[PDB]
Order: sequence, then structure tokens, then C-alpha cells
Amino acid sequence: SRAPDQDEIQRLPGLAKQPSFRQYSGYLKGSGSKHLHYWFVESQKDPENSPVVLWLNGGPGCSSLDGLLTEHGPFLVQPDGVTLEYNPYSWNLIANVLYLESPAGVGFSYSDDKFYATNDTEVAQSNFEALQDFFRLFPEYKNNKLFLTGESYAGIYIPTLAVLVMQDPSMNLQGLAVGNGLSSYEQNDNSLVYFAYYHGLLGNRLWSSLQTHCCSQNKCNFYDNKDLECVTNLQEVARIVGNSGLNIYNLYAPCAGGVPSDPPCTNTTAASTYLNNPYVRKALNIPEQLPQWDMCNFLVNLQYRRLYRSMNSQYLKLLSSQKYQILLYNGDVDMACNFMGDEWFVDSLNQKMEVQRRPWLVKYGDSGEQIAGFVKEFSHIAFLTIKGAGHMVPTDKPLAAFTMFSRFLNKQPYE
Amino acid sequence: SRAPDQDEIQRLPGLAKQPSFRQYSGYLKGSGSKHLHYWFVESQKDPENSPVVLWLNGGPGCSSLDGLLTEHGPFLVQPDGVTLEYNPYSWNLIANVLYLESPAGVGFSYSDDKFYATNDTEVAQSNFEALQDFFRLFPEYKNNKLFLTGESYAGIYIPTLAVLVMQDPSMNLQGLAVGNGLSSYEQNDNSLVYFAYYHGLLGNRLWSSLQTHCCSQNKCNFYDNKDLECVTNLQEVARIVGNSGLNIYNLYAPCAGGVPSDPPCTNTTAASTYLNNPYVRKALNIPEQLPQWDMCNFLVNLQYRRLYRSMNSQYLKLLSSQKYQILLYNGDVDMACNFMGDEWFVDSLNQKMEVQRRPWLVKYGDSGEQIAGFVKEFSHIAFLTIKGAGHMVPTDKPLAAFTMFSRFLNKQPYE
Ligand SMILES: *[C@@H]1O[C@H](CO)[C@@H](O[C@@H]2O[C@H](CO)[C@@H](O)[C@H](O)[C@H]2NC(C)=O)[C@H](O)[C@H]1NC(C)=O
Ligand SMILES: *[C@@H]1O[C@H](CO)[C@@H](O[C@@H]2O[C@H](CO)[C@@H](O)[C@H](O)[C@H]2NC(C)=O)[C@H](O)[C@H]1NC(C)=O
Ligand SMILES: *[C@@H]1O[C@H](CO)[C@@H](O[C@@H]2O[C@H](CO)[C@@H](O)[C@H](O)[C@H]2NC(C)=O)[C@H](O)[C@H]1NC(C)=O
Ligand SMILES: *[C@@H]1O[C@H](CO)[C@@H](O[C@@H]2O[C@H](CO)[C@@H](O)[C@H](O)[C@H]2NC(C)=O)[C@H](O)[C@H]1NC(C)=O
Repeated sequence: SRAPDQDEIQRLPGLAKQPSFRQYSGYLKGSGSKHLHYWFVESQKDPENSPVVLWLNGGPGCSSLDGLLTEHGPFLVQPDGVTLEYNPYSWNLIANVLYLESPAGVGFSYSDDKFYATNDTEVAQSNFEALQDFFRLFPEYKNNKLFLTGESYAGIYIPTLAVLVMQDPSMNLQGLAVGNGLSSYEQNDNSLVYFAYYHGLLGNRLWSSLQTHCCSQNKCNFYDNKDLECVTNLQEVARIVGNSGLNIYNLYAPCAGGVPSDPPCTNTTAASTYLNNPYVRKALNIPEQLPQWDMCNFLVNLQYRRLYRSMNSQYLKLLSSQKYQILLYNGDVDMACNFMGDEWFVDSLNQKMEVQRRPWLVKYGDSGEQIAGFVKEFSHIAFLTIKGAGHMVPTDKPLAAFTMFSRFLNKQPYE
Repeated sequence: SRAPDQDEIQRLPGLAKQPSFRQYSGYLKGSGSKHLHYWFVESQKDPENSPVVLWLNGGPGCSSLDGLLTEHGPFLVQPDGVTLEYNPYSWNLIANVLYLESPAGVGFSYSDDKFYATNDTEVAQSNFEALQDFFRLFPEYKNNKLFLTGESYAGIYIPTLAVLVMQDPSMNLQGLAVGNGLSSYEQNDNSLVYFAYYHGLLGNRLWSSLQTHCCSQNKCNFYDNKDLECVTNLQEVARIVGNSGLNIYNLYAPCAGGVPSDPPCTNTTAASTYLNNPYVRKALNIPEQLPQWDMCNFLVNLQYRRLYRSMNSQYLKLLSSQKYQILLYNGDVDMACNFMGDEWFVDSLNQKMEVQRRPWLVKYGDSGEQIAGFVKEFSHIAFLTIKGAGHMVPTDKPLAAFTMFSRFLNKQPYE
């Protein structure tokens, strides 16, 4: 219709059945000379009236296409790195999902000058301009309910972008959701040390040393403590947590490649094998001159200048209007952006209409209703845990993730 | 040979292949008129020289046959409650395992007077007499290395029995192992509250209420606190933990039967269907007049008089001789007898030759070496966690459980 015909995905390799929905792959113009690769998957049910949902993966420097192919896209890449299988828990069953590779240099995204050194403020402005370009390319979606969603470092990307979107009346912003998100370095660092001890990863001798060198009375500082022995003890905590063979993204999952002598314990071979196939790149309208696809761009991460230490001000600004529904959800077995840091963060916002913490349920067919996690609700904001899920909630618990997503989009209770 | 021919298991129903090892099912004489049902499975490799391992399940009132058929026996009951499949991680691959239904009234065990009201001291003495009877019936096993092992409430059964066995020079006692064991009510109750908060089951409002009503400075009393509001808050913790739809035996597992409107969240139908088959009872030499088999005898539990509050004195008595190797192992996702309570307990014994806490590894074939948990070692005693396992460690992590068991029997490092 008004959509760009040039960006249409005709026949995607590895799919045994043709999609019932239209899908597009092309470029959105960011700031300066930045060209951000998008993959837009229309809703499987009523795309014309379904909400538009932006999805951003974190890093910084990691690809949102991993969110499509391994987390909640319409089809997921199989271990052969060739076959795609339909996802019965796809977020596009009820939404027009826009997967954006951002910032420039991530995956198939690029710049004419190839200068990928960026920062939080530049990324937010470039994402805003890319969203404006999306609405110029797909004007039929301008009035649809808009939701901004993401994972991990997108805990910074999403609220900063939402603050820019809020100032634009033409965008129908209705809410935002952040999965295992970085909301406060201080809250994340402090909660992680407690998480590690209480999940049986630190011994009583190390815990005693941490209490004596990092703490004073009933308050611990595991964030910016200057005490030299506290720093040494925290280096040991960091070694046990992420550099000893434990999977930082899911404590109870195995470490891909085994305990050492792609980030540690992960394996991105399937998605990389699929996206690096020349026929897949052609099907996705990727210019031939672009370098190989990687799940995370090491150089974007290395050159990235982190600016914000907390999203407290951003969330308070977004809640001030009382126009948006906010969700922070965390898999409770993740150690990268643990659930407690985000629960502490949401509680610290001190919002009105505080509800008692309750379990939230998911029906698992014949197995009946099961506790999928816990919900702590306030006016216009809720914090949720996903019991037994790691860093990538839709990968570990796809039915619970879809159920939560459906309740979020429809502004329904999470219970 | 010198073994009782009358107790031989000829053809066990549900097995597609005949066992390569000899197995027996009969009765051991306990104290008074008590007859304890045993199921003895000889080692699959060199039964004549392999150690004799007693296995006791807890409750009190629960059957050790559930340990055989669902945890670490040579064959495990399938969901149809008819088929038995060989267990490649069976503890009898390297040991002569004696599964004893104890005390009287549990499973197929009984008394001539049918009076099942008992206590810790009577149970220990009856188990000792039953062990003496085992050696009279199987004199060929008198000189074999003897290990006393068990789970949950057997955290009391095993050390109390071991104190009696230690006084008998004719029994070749070499060690004892307790899985997710009750070692101290105080340590278990205190650690559970911390476990619940740090696993995201209690909200900040409830945690604040618990800190104000149960704690004074840097010490919390969640065990025997007389404060009325502390009791009310702890009743809420107990409700969330075990009476709200969470599986107390494995936090990340579903609740069998679903979230409510056999103990809660468990399902013993397969083992019960199998053991209640009249041909199975005949094959196991069970007298026809005995009542139906149940996984846990509700009446034995109801009438049971708990006497010991801590196993501190028993373990110190057992360690005094320096003749026995002791192991306390806990699945770290169990909430019934959580890992922290037992780690605190082992550390509180204040033994010599304290080693730095380290991860212990298991090779998962092509997946390589993986962290199976953590080991805290002292002279003659080690505490181990089994990462991602619940209350029944061999059911949840059979390869890790076998590996740990092999290292324990052979007095090898756990790493
Ligand atoms: C990393 O992931 C790749 C991709 O899934 C794994 O390779 C696959 O291994 C299976 C089993 O051997 C094969 O059936 C697939 O055909 C392989 N796919 C590809 C693209 O080669 C690989 O084994 C994983 N590596 C580790 C260390 O976990
Ligand atoms: C974040 O990145 C932006 C974009 O590069 C920086 O802003 C530019 O800074 C240069 C050098 O001072 C100027 O020449 C440009 O005109 C600026 N552009 C804009 C849009 O302001 C910004 O300084 C960076 N922030 C930090 C703190 O490093
Ligand atoms: C409790 O356990 C029993 C025994 O495993 C379950 O019954 C089995 O269910 C499967 C699937 O429907 C059948 O294939 C088996 O033949 C059944 N076995 C028996 C002995 O009936 C039962 O579904 C479980 N109940 C709950 C609520 O989890
Ligand atoms: C634990 O159980 C034993 C066994 O029943 C109790 O000991 C018996 O107590 C009765 C009543 O006082 C005496 O008639 C028996 O002679 C005792 N038997 C033995 C072997 O001592 C014992 O009192 C119970 N302990 C507690 C604290 O209840």
C-alpha cells in the first residue's frame, strides 16, 4: 500500500511455509550519515489496527535481529543455522514489531563515514530520527498505538528515546517495557553481590571480608567504594560471577564451550551462520559491500561512551504525564542485570497506588495454572519477575513472555 | 551363597531386560515387634568387594523405595506406573545399596502390634538392630566398607544411627552422606527467610516488616522469636514458600496439579501404581495382609516425636575419631532444607584443614566440563551444593549426583 515495495521480503530462505503476514527489511535514516537496518514484521492478526512495537537489544553494540531470530520473532533459527521454524509465542501474533539494529555499525547498520564511536545522547537522537523515518516510509502506521521495548542496555536506550518521543505529539506513544534492563549501575552492582552470596556462589570467608571492607552498619557500598581491599574482594565476586565458567546470563544453564582454561558462555553460531548466508542478505535487501553480521559489534562497545548512571529522572519524567504504561520485567536467574536491582529501582521511584506484591499466573495447558513470577504494581508502572528465566526472558520462558507481553499491550492486570 | 534365598527377587514386573546383578527384598528385624522392609541391590561391578551403602529417605514417615524407583535405584518407574527403565546413573553401579523402609509402618514395613508412634532415639536404635539383622542375613558383607546415606529428615536419622554404629567394631563404618538434610531447625528456619527474599519471593514491604519485628542490629531471629508480629510475618513467609503454588522442593519446577484454590506440588502416582500392583508385591516377597503402599505414611508423621533440635553434637562425636568421611550435599533450588542452612551448619562445626571454597566439575560429554556446584572442604567433612537441583538431587541432576557419590565412596576430591 503506502509501505515501501523496495523493502519487501519476498522469499526468506530456510522457511518451509510462506508467512501469512507481510514483512520488510531495509534502512531507516538516523542522524548525520547513519543508516539503521530494520526488520519489520506485521501482526499475524489485524495488522492495520494492531500496535506498533519497537524492539531494541542492548550491549551496547548488540543486534536486535538476535531478538527476532532467537527470542520472540515470528520464526526462530535452528541449530543447523539454515532452518527457520515458526514461533507459536511470537510477539508479532498481536503486534507490528519493528526490530531495529542500533546504533550505526551494529549488524547490518552502517554510516557513510564508518565512524561508530557514539554515546547515550547521540543514540537516543539517532533512534528518534530513525522512528520518524519509519513513519515517513509506513504512514499507514502513524496513528497506531506505539510501544517502545527492549532488553539489557536498552534499559538506557528505551527511557532516553521515550523522553524524546513524549515531546512529539504525532507519535501515539502508549507505553514502554524493559527486559532485564540496566536502570541504575549502583542498584545493579549492590544487588548482584547479595544475589551471588544468596545463590551460593560466595563462601562465608569472602562474605565476611566483603562485609568488613565494603559495609558500615546496615548499609553496603559495592558500587563506588574506594577501599582497596573492598575493590580486591569485588574483583573476586566479578571473577566468580562472570569469568569462572558460570553462565552470567542464566545461572542454571550450562556454559557453551565448557569451563574455560561472542561473550563468555554464549554461542551465536546459528544466528550468525543464517544471517551471513549471501541469499539471506539478498532476501533482506542488504547492500553487498557491508561487512559480516555479528551478534555484538566489539568496536561499537569499545568506543561507546556511557553517559547516564541512572534512569530515575527519565522514568519520573515519563510517569509525570500519567499517559504511559511502564513495565520492567526480569528473569530471576540472570546475573547480568539481576531482578533485585530493578525491583529496588522501581520501588525507589516512590509512585502512588502501591499494590501488595502478588504472584502472576500462566496456564500451561494440561499442567494447569502455574506461578510464572511475581508482580509489584504502582500507578502506571509495574515490576515483574519471570521465575526460572535468565537474561533473555522470551528464549527461556516463551509462553510466560508472550502472556506478559499480551497483558502489557492490552493494559490488563499481570496476575 | 550365604544370602537368604527366600528374599531373592526372581522376575520383577515391568523390566524388559533381566538384571546383571542379584537383588533381594524381605524383612530386617528392628526393636520390639518391628519388621523393616528392605530392598537390597548388589553392585553391578564386583559386588563381593564393593561398599555396602544404606539409603534412608526422610519425612519422617517417607519410603526409601521412592529413592530407589525415582532417585538413584538401578531402574526408575515410568509415568505409566508399569514400566521400569534402567538407570545409567544408578548408585548400585559401584555399590551394594540397601534401601530400607523405616521406621515401622512406612511403606511395606510393619509391627506385630501396629503401633507406629515413635521418636528419634527409638528410630536410631531400631535402624541399628535392623543393620545387625542385615549382617546376620548377609554375612558375606560384614567386612565390606559401610556408608550410611540419606535425604531430608534422614539428616537426623543418619548421624544418630552413625553414633550407634561407631560404637560397634564389627561394622566397617567408613563414612556418611546427607542430601538436603535437616541438621539444625534454627539454621534451616533462619536461612530460609533470607533464601525467600533473595530468590524474589518476598516484597520490600514484607522484608522491612521482618527486619523491624524479628531483627536487632546485624542479627535476625526467624526461628523462635516470641514477638507476635514477627510470628504473623513468618506465617506469611511460610504461606508464600509452601502454601501458595510454589514447589517447596524445587523453586523452578512446576507445581503438580496446578496452583491450588501426597505433600503440596508433588505427585507420587507412578511409584504408588507400580508398588501397589499385586504381582509386584509378590515379586518383592510382601505379605498379602499388609495395607497399601504410600510414599509417606501420614500417621507415622502425625505421631512422630521429634527430639533433637541440632546434629552439632552427633557430627562432632563422629569427627572426633577422624575415622569417617562426612558429606552434606544440597540442591541449591530446594526450599524444604535449603543449601545455606547446611553450609552455615558445616562451617559452624569449626573443623581444622579449612580449604578455600571452589567450584566442582562434571563432564557432560560433548558439552564439556561444567560447574556442577560448589565445595567447602574441611578435615573429614565437606559441604557441597548441586547447582540447579532441588530436594531430590539424584532425580534433578542424576549425572552430577552419581559423580559426587563416586568421589565420596572413593574418598577423592570433589573438584
Ligand atoms: C555452537 O552453536 C552451533 C550452532 O548451533 C553448534 O553447531 C551445531 O551442532 C549440532 C550438533 O553437533 C549440529 O547438528 C549442527 O549442524 C551444528 N550447526 C552448525 C552451524 O555447525 C555448535 O556445536 C555449538 N558449539 C558449542 C561449543 O556449544
Ligand atoms: C555525544 O555525541 C555527540 C555527537 O557526536 C556529541 O556532540 C557533538 O560534539 C562535537 C564536538 O564537541 C560537536 O562538533 C558537534 O556539533 C556535537 N553535536 C551535537 C548534535 O551536539 C556530544 O558532545 C557527545 N557527548 C559527550 C558528553 O561526549
Ligand atoms: C500424576 O502422575 C501420574 C503418573 O505419572 C500421571 O498420569 C499419567 O499421565 C500420562 C499423561 O496423561 C499418561 O500417559 C500415563 O499413563 C498416566 N499414568 C497413570 C498411572 O495414570 C498424572 O497425569 C499426574 N498428575 C498430575 C496432576 O500431574
Ligand atoms: C522414645 O521412645 C522410646 C520407646 O518407646 C521411649 O522409651 C520407653 O518409654 C516407656 C515409657 O516410659 C518405657 O516403658 C520403655 O521401657 C522405654 N523403652 C526404652 C527402650 O527406653 C522413650 O521414652 C521415648 N522418648 C521420649 C522423650 O518420648
